[PDB]
Amino acid sequence: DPLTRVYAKDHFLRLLSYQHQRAFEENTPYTIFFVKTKVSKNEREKALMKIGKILKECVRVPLDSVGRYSDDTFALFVIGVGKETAPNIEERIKNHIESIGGIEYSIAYKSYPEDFMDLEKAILDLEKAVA
Ligand SMILES: [Zn+2]
Ligand SMILES: [Zn+2]
Repeated sequence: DPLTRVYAKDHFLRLLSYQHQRAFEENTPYTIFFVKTKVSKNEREKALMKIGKILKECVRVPLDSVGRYSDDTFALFVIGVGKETAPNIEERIKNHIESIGGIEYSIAYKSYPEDFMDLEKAILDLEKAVA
């Protein structure tokens, strides 16, 4: 069921590279978000399923995707979201994490095409920004 699905890293990145090509072809923007959790070992399990659900909430169309990027980082891309509306989505994610309380995290986003057009560069930059 798509409404519950979270993709493994390489699966996620394959879907992202497809979307990157489609965005180029159709002149449509999209935005990538990274969220890294920075909590103690024995609260990692809890925060993982919670931030996962929060990012799933941002999914507006079936192509939008959430991925387990690393053992403590999630990634998300949302099609049709450019520089104008990307900050609103980031604030919503932060508000949901705030509503939970007690989760330490870093968040960053890159919008195509205004922030980047080279996908591997965006990905490297997002890693550094939440590290
Ligand atoms: Zn909500
Ligand atoms: Zn490059």
